[PDB]
Amino acid sequence: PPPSIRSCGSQQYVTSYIPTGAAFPPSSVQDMISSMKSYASATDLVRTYSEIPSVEEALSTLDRAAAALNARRYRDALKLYLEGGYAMANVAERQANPKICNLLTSKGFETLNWCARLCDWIEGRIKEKHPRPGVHKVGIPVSNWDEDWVGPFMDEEEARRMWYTPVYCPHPIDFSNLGYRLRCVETGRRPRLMICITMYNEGPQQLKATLKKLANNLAYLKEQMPGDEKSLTGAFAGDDVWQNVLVCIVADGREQVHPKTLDYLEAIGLYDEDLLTINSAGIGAQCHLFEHTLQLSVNGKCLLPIQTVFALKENKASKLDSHHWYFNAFAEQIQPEYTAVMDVGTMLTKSALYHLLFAFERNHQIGGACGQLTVDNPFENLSNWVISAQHFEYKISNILDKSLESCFGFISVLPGAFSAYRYEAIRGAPLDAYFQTLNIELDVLGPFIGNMYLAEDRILSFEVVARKNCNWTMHYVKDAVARTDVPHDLVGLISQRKRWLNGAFFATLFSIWNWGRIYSESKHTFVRKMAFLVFYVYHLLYTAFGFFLPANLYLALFFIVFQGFQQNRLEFIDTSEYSQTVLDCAVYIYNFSYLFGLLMLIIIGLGNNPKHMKLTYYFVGAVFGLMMMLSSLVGAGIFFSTPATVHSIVVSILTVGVYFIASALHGEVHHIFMTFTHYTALIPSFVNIFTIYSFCNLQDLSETEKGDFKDVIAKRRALEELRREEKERVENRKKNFEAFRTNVLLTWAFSNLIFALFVVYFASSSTYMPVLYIFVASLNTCRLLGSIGHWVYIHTEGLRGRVI
Amino acid sequence: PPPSIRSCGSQQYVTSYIPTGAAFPPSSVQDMISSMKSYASATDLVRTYSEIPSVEEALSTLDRAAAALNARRYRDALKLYLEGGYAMANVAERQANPKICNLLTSKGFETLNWCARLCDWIEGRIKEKHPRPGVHKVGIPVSNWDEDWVGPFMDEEEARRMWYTPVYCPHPIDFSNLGYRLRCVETGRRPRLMICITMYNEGPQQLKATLKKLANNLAYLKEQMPGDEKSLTGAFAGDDVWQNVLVCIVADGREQVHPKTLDYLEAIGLYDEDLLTINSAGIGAQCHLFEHTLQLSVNGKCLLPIQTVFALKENKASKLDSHHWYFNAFAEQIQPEYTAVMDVGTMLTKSALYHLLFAFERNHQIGGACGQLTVDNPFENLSNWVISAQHFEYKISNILDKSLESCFGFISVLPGAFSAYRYEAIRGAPLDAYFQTLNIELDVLGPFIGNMYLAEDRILSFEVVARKNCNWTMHYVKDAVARTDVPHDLVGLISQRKRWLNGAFFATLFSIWNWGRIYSESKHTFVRKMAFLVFYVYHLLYTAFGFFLPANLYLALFFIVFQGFQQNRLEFIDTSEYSQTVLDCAVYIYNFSYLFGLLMLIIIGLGNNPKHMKLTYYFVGAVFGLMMMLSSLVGAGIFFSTPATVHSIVVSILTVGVYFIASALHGEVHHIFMTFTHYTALIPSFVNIFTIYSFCNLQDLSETEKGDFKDVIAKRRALEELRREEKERVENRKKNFEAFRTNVLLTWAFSNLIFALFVVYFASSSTYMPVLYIFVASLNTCRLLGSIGHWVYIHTEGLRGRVI
Ligand SMILES: O=c1ccn([C@@H]2O[C@H](COP(=O)(O)OP(=O)(O)O)[C@@H](O)[C@H]2O)c(=O)[nH]1
Ligand SMILES: O=c1ccn([C@@H]2O[C@H](COP(=O)(O)OP(=O)(O)O)[C@@H](O)[C@H]2O)c(=O)[nH]1
Ligand SMILES: [Mg+2]
Ligand SMILES: [Mg+2]
Repeated sequence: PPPSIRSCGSQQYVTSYIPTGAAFPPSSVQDMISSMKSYASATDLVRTYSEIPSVEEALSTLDRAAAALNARRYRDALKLYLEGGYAMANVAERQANPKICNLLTSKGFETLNWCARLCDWIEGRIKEKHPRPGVHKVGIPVSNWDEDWVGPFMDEEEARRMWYTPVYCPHPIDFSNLGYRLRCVETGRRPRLMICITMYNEGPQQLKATLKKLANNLAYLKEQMPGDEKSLTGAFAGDDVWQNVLVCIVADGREQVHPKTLDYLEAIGLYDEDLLTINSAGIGAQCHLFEHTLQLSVNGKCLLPIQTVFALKENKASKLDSHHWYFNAFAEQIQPEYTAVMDVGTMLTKSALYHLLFAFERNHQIGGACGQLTVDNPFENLSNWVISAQHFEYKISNILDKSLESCFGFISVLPGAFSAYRYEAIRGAPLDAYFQTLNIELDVLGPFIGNMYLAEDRILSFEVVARKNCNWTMHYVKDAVARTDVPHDLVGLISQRKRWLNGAFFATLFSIWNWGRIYSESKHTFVRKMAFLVFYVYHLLYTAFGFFLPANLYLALFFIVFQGFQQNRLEFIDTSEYSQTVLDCAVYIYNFSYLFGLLMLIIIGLGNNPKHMKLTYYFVGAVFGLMMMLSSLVGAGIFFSTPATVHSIVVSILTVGVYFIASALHGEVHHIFMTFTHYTALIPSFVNIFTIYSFCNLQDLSETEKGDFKDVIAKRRALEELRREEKERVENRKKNFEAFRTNVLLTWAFSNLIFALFVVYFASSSTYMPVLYIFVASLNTCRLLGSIGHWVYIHTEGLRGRVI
Repeated sequence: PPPSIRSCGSQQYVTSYIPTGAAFPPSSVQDMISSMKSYASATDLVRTYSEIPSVEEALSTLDRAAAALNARRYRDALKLYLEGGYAMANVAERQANPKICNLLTSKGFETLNWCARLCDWIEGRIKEKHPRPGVHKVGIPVSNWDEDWVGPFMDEEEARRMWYTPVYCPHPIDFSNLGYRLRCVETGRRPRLMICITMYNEGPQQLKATLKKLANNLAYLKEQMPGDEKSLTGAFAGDDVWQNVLVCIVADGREQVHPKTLDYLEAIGLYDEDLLTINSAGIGAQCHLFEHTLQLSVNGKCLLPIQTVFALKENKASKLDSHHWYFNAFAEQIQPEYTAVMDVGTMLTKSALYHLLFAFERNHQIGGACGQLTVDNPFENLSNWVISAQHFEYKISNILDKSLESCFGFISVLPGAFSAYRYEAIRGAPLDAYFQTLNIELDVLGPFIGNMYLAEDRILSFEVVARKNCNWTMHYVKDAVARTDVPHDLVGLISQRKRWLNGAFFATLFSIWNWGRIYSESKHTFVRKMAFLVFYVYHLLYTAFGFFLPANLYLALFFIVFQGFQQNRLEFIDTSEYSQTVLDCAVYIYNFSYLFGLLMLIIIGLGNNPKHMKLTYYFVGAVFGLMMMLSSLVGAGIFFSTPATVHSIVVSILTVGVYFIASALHGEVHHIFMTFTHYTALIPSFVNIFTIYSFCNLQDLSETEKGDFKDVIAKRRALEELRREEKERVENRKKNFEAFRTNVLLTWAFSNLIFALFVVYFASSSTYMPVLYIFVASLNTCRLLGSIGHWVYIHTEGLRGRVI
């Protein structure tokens, strides 16, 4: 018998006893149910409220329907889809905005048709695998259209209408199989060059500058006369070049996109929030792609139209995921000839694309090319030391390293922007190895492959060069200048260099380990293999020298400056005087200051993020810079005081003047003169701070419908077990990666410490400095020879290309 | 005019254009709607499927209803609640299990009554604030009941029925206002002692042992004869003590509770999953509380019944949150006289509760007491060095520190288990300051208060002692022995000591800073204030000495051992011989090994969690232990070789033999003899490893119903803005806490380094060692005097308490 539970929910507190022995007898619950009339009032109120539907309710029901369909429960999905479709169809009449009314009507009809198809599938009449709502792209007039704009010729359908479609494709390789198409393919156009602009959390100005620069490049390509020896022929000839270029702007996530960037994109007719909100309600799309042929006008001059596809991903991922989508989906569908990759904010000169295409067409053996990277407005605000140091570093790195590596046809491209490939060398295995992380969990790959983060460009380069049964070489184009924007403070530079150094070190180790594939698998000429062997020996020596850089810097400074002051080896001054306390005071001050600075740096770097420790980083950098400037002045005095000899002048030239000689040979000598002083004061800061922080922060890295009660309990237990197992797996992965990074850091730090201690204790300045001079002179001589060879090639092969 | 969109969802790919200029004309959409018949088939299939309801659907609808009600949308909540109630009422008939049928019927009726009340509230007839479903507790027969069990007397309602209720109370202070009651209050019983057992991720064995020990304590309290001078009187007298004790088992979260623990709890009639799943569907409770009077039988002996309340929190929180719930809700409702707190696994002896209650009743000035903490089975498995070291540490800490601090009536209770208070001293301000973190966000409090993590017990102790207009002192009971289980490896010890050291250091700083409140605000006797001033001076000296412990240890070892070997100061051997290379080799080996070990330790501690670095920690600990054992042997030889004098023997006694003297005075001398050797080998490990890791890881720490389209857009924009602001706030908080911890670590490390360097360079062994000996002898003499005073008090106040 049921107890007196008539008022158990209404009253604030009720205590009841429920006997579970033999259940409640029938004919008693019915009387209690029929004896209550307030339920009728509640039902009447609910029905009256539920007569009128709403947009928000319909969208929520469609979202729940998509969630149910993703869980492979089809009856609930069908019911929710029917409810949402009927709700939207009823609501569409009430709306006063014509655009909203039309979009709601179309969405309701589409949802109802999908419901009918799903019902047919459930009944068994239609046999398919993993049914999804049919793909449907909607074209709408652009809100803002410039009446006064002059272009070559634009069909009204292409000129005034922007197209939108949501894509659910989980693996981008299936983009063309699921039935998705692009406007270029439908219209019959077959673009031959594709440019990708990865964007994440950026202001409108950078995107505007990038688009203007691309339009200028297209105009320059159009302007060139035909029939010249240096003019390109074919698709990129003239008066139709804009039809052979497609620009893909891939964003990283709706959550992190700057709102002003979205406003600017909507201004140029490449984004609309109402269409995205309505048309993507039930699909549960992974990405949303808008398509347009944007027409940009700057000041009183009208630019050429640019065919643009803006792909906005729903959830945030890495840049490698953006390249995954771009390459696989768009490249496999369009099947272009070339493929250029650049970041947002990279401003190109008028001739970058022309030079890239000219090299690709003339050589026919180049599988990839990279342009020169420069700092925007270096001379302006020259009082900033960080900007000038970065400018000097970029110029020297480009000239020496790029020339030397491009002589042998193998380039380890610097991170960031403006690298072009041809979609024949990279289509197969190189791209499969490029996207290895995105397809295989880091548990299977291991710690070494996982820690190769943000170094995927070097992996792609090495895969292209060492591809089996093919001989593809890389090239460096000096005239394809791309200007970027660099951080103006030490903290951003520290973070950027952390990323760069992690990637560079582990990619270099991978290349050194796998260099044998060039001889074992690739098909090159014998001379190419011998040249690659020579470059391999040079690369081993260079990496080994770079690993021991802090110890060598400390030893050089200590010996020269301070054991010249203490032991009377400075030539311009005599220290045979003095009380023997000042000399030891200087040596001890140097040692203690260096040790304390290194300890503070390592503690801070391993400890916390370098944004709230700005003052300490600035203080350590200033101390090291003053020390380096004093050492430079002392060394200059020592060198000038000596009457000099053949050995002295040869070593001085091959050590210091190689930079000036190469810069003068290439014509970029004024930048070196302006920025050498600024770069000199940051060498210890660069080496110590960046390497220590990079090593310390290495850890940073990425179906029952109804059921009964027993089914519910089993489902909940299974869910809890799966959640706990996943948590344990993630913990184990983090533990392994942290252990690997700690082992690497300990090895590096203790190797450097032991080397420095042994050289200090068991070696003199007379028996160590000549070895360092020989090593540095040899490396710089090799780099200078490489630069001269590249210059000779680039200025001669045009004249001597007739014979061979 | 609408385009040909008849087949847009069914077909795989359809491209359509939607003109937004002037909307679609009427009389055309109606024809298309009425021209489609597949929608009728889909509707028929959906209706046929939806005729039959299910348990899972009803539970999901009720959960969604609770979610809607929490968002203050009442129409949707009413509609979902009605649907769920009707679904459950329809389903309840189909079930075959009588318990499930009865529970479903009761839940359906309760939900329908709540729907009626909510409808009345919406219509305006009933005026309330924040309506919620009415509180309803359900009593069910226990699944397993022991027929053969003999007890004092048990009403069948109390003996066979277990009660359950879900609580939604967001702020536990409102527990009694919302209408919740406990079975003890309803039955008329008024328990005078409450015991809290906090549990999180523990095996059944620990809980079983704790419950058995509590039952043994109750039996011992019952057994004592009346009329004796030492026997308690009143509630705890005899034959009814079990009615005056309530045990609250507070779990930390359903997700992290060990499944075997839940099985054991269900075995003893304190948990049931079906009742929890059904009765908590729509409430959205914060916690679930089960109530029973459990009857435990071990072997052939039957234990006394224990009144138990098991409170299981839905989501995981800190132990401070469990104490928040326990203290506020249960203590404020029941209003007990005492309040004991212990962890799970703490096994009490037969006389712990008797001694605690005896002290509380006899003294009448004690506001809090703590029992002795011991290691379970210390002699067993004596080959383990960590267990013996922990046993020695516990014994020495208890004796010396607890006796000295309890002489002055102010105890800084060690973390973990078995502390009792009286619910008159702590009811007001002390508990408000105890729960300060749980009520105020860490942004307002600042970094210093936030970093005082896991130190709340010391805060409560100091608040009790320094409470305004009151004179409450603390006490240490030696005979209330509680045995715990200690980690058997170095990694668990490292983590445990990290928590303990963070809490202890910041609580000590807080107490030192706020010590003035005792004189400014409290109301003590003049003699008490003078004694507190003396203890304050001693505490300052002890903390200052403890801050510089690594440097002093290094200096002592270096000077004595190695500058005895190098400079011929070992008395049992002569080093005037030797080549002058072995001596410097020994000194350099010591310095380099110590520096490398410290560098490795700090890098590992700041770097990664100490579970995958087990081998390196073990290696460093072994090296330090061998060094300490060698130093101990050398020091023993040096001391024995000297013929000795008054100063030597006095310093030796007051430095080393204080431990043995105090242990022999208190009778616990054999433990010291057994474990002194094991503890000696871990002193450098303790100091260096635990302090470094603790400092390094200091960072670780804790409404529109319908709307239109514009409303939806505004709502989504507001949600995105709020999410981004919250993310920024969390980032700023993390940055501030990390900066504070890094500053503290840098200050500590560099202070120790500079002190050691200056003492090494500018001081000799003759001018430094006597100062260290004086300091250590003074501290140990003060501790010995405190221990002797406590022993005299505990053995005399019984005899001399008649006069005063
Ligand atoms: O998680 C991210 C971070 C950045 N980027 C984009 O990838 C490029 C490189 O990012 P970043 O500016 O950080 O490069 P860096 O300046 O550090 O060399 C830029 O276009 C970013 O917008 C991205 O797609 N995902
Ligand atoms: O997040 C937590 C961790 C622990 N505990 C409980 O609080 C007590 C102290 O935990 P622990 O065993 O970690 O203490 P320790 O052994 O570290 O001193 C034990 O009863 C735990 O079950 C808790 O309530 N919440
Ligand atoms: Mg950039
Ligand atoms: Mg414990």
